[PDB]
Amino acid sequence: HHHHMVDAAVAEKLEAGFQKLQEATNCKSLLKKHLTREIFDKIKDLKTSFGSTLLDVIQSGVENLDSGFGVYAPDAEAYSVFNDLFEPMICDYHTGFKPGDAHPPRDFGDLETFGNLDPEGAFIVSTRVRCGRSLAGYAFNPCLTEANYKEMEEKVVASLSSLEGELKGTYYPLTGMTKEVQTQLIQDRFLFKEGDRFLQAANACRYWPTGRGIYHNDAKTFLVWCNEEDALRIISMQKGGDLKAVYARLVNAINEIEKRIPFSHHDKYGFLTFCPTNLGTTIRASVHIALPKLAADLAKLEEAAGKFNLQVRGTGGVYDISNKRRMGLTEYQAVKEMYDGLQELIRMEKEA
Repeated sequence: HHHHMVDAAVAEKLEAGFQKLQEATNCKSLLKKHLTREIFDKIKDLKTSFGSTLLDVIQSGVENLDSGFGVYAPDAEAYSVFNDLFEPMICDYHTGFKPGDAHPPRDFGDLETFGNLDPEGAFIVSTRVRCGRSLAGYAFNPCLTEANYKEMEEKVVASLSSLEGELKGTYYPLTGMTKEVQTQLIQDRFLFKEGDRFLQAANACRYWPTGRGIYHNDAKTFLVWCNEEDALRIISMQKGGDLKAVYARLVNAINEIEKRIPFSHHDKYGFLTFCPTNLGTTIRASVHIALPKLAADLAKLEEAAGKFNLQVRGTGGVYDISNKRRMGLTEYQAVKEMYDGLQELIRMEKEA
């Protein structure tokens, strides 16, 4: 498709959408905040080579004015063609990344440099690390054909089915999924279904449930979703606080998948994802930790965690601790911010 010219129908819906955002005087989305009339007028007639327009970017945040973010990338090239809108939204949302920065090449780092965080189990309830990936050579959800979903699933399942040892497990397609399996996966908190209204409006649920499925290892410490928001959502999780083991399992899985399937990647934004909140390392690390002594002063807790760019959220003195930074640092740096921040928080708890 050409870089220029959208048809009259698309132009008309785009104008109607801008007006709807403006008429919404109280709308809080980053879309409303960053799509100025000047940016809109500059990029409204552009297209990617896949034929995606600005409407394929903003429609979800127009249909759902209460979105927090409110745009998605219909294909990898949208991040460039429509960078005038994506850039300010990305650099607003993410911590420590600014226009002109280039996200570093992937580096999981030296796993041996991770210690043991809470061997006794006195503090940390559970530990999770989540990543996402898109498959190189395909558009993203709004542009995928029925044939695309089938081919991506075949490739993903070929990789997952060959996982050995710690990672060995079972793939469950959504296509034909039995009520028995739905019930079992719900109990494990492993099931996804057809997307909510934000994904529906983004045209991310086309040809449902073709190409969609759920994989987990037998120990239920490794989970993969195929074709939900991204081609791959990859999670390592376990009870207790052994961040080294959780991260090592994740690294082993992603490396093994990459040997067969390259991932969509951008020179400045890192790994490309359907929602721009998942860019860079894509890392969403989360530890539930009991800090009842530090709970007497939430501000010193928030402040101490913030020295390592960690976010504190009460869930009772139990907190969800997570990495603020996903872009502009390596995977090793992000997971080490969690390790070092949690180390300081535990020392503070013991000292109080």
